[PDB]
Amino acid sequence: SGTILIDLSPDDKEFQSVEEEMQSTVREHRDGGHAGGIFNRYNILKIQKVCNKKLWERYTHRRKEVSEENHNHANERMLFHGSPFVNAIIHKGFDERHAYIGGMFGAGIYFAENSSKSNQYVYGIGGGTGCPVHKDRSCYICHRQLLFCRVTLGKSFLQFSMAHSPPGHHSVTGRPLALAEYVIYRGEQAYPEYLITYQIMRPE
Ligand SMILES: O=C(N[C@]12C[C@](c3nnc(-c4ccncn4)n3-c3ccccc3Cl)(C1)C2)c1ccccn1
Ligand SMILES: [Zn+2]
Repeated sequence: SGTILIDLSPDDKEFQSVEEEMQSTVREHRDGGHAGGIFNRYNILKIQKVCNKKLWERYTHRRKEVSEENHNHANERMLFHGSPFVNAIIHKGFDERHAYIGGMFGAGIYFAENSSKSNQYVYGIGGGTGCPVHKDRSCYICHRQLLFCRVTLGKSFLQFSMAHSPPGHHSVTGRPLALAEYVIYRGEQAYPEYLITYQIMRPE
């Protein structure tokens, strides 16, 4: 594999930074929690820095190609990703070949600036069948995983409510409550930097 997981202490400023981004970017969704469950906060159990030399070299290499095509600017963002493939992704990297061509913005790898948006995809599209144990999209017991990834957007194409990025572009920015979604069409345009193990918290 070549992937090493570095457990971050809760008292580490790095852990706290990722923890605060996760908690502070939660929103009330249009679907009343149908997809990702009902909650306004998380129980953050574990934040691990994903360390893989091969995947990092792959990412930096593509980042340079994108910068040269976009006026020496990668347009790099820290974004959340959720999918049933998190354990595969941290070992083999993101893989466009597994992207679903029926998705809202086509066969791409989706990211969000709102943790609660990526939480909607943890158990599949529209939260699929929910948690494997209880078949519950609002399950407060089963532990979920998000990635907080370094994403090269380059020149992003604005699209409203597609196998590759349009000509001259490196990504898609969607806006459908309008929460921004970001789509890349090449797996090496994202590094899965932090693995976050959490639960959605039951409201009082
Ligand atoms: O990158 C991998 N998988 C994916 C990361 C994926 C993804 N990203 N965004 C979405 C995605 C998001 C929203 N709408 C439509 N697609 N998907 C996705 C693709 C197919 C089924 C389910 C998902 Cl979540 C393709 C799930 C992968 C899979 C196996 C080994 C290594 N990497
Ligand atoms: Zn469950």
